[PDB]
Amino acid sequence: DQPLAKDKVALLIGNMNYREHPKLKAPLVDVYELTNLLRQLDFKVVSLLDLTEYEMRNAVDEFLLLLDKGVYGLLYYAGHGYENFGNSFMVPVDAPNPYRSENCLCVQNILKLMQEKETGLNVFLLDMCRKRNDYDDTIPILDKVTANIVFGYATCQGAEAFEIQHSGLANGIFMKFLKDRLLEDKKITVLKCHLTKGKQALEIRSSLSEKRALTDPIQGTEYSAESLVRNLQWAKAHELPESMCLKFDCGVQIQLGFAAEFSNVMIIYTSIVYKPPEIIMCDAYVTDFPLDLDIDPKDANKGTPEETGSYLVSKDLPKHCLYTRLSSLQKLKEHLVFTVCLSYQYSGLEDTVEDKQEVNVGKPLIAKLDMHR
Ligand SMILES: C[C@@]1(C(F)(F)F)CN(C(=O)Nc2cnc(-n3nccn3)c(Cl)c2)c2cnc3cc(Cl)nn3c21
Ligand SMILES: [Ca+2]
Ligand SMILES: [Ca+2]
Ligand SMILES: [Ca+2]
Ligand SMILES: [Ca+2]
Ligand SMILES: [Ca+2]
Ligand SMILES: [Ca+2]
Ligand SMILES: [Ca+2]
Repeated sequence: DQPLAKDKVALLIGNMNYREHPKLKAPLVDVYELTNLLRQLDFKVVSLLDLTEYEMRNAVDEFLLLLDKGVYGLLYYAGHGYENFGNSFMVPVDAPNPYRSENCLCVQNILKLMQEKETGLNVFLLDMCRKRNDYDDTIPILDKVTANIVFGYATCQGAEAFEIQHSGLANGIFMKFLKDRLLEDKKITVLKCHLTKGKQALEIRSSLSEKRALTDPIQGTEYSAESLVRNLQWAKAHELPESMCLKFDCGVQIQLGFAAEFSNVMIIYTSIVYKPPEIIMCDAYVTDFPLDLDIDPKDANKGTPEETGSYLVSKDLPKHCLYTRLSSLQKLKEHLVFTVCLSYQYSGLEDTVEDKQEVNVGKPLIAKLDMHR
């Protein structure tokens, strides 16, 4: 018969800003573009950048809690990894140098937890940068039947070769794999990666009792409290604050708008939307962000979103603003309180008047979970 999904859930993790290890760049683009693909296939997606051990374990555990009988679950990791005695590990951004298994999340344990579910399809995809000389070890096989599983594991030896092979947009190995191997053609309307130098590997392994695809329909409910819970739990972790018109005392109106780039990355943007006739010149800027978010002012207040480090290009956002990228939202302890400043001059005068308003926007996106240490 036709295979159906009970639900479609996905978790995508991209680690880049490593403290004790060389920084990567590729994950950002590949997480974003895979998120966009899966979203069009009717997955609810969580997409997280730059996670610590604690954050990664909470994220993966709560993903595994969503896997139940019939559920289609996809997990993706990109960033540094390591291998020891058949066991592979995903390295968080706070990991010490050298790597230790206590600090890292083990791949095989996640694989064993996923196959202990009666899911309709498990997909686990790893796009690891390895250390240069970290090849696969000599092992016995000591310790994949009824579970439907697709396991994909890509490696490049060294950050150089990793970033080289991942150069380009749209060209992710697993995005290509999913589009070619896991999508049935006419069921959906969806909107070269040359082999580069160095040492690389790809392994793909599958065990399926019947044909399964990411395009398989969700078994739809009209009156399920479980469907409601599932949808609402995800959706309330993805609320943006509404656009604000900030009216200053002198009559200047600044509009403040918001965009989601990841579940833990929000773009904010400002524009003047009314200047009164008394005032000849004005400008506005944002400052005073919570220290937990770690905002560098040099990546704030920029006149294109591209300059903040965003994926979002000048076509994707309202034009003619100053843009600021607020990453690390999972670290927010209290409320995202910040300050919008206005500088203005009265008609004909050299005198610049400064003014400011404090904005509270609550706990946007994944910050709503309030799950910090
Ligand atoms: C239910 C959630 C939610 F995000 F939608 F609410 C919960 N969850 C999390 O990732 N949760 C999470 C918890 N704590 C932390 N954290 N931040 C600081 C300290 N601990 C972080 Cl980063 C993440 C996942 C993961 N994958 C999926 C896929 C779908 Cl669908 N939902 N989903 C979820
Ligand atoms: Ca649809
Ligand atoms: Ca530990
Ligand atoms: Ca090894
Ligand atoms: Ca790429
Ligand atoms: Ca019915
Ligand atoms: Ca708190
Ligand atoms: Ca003055």
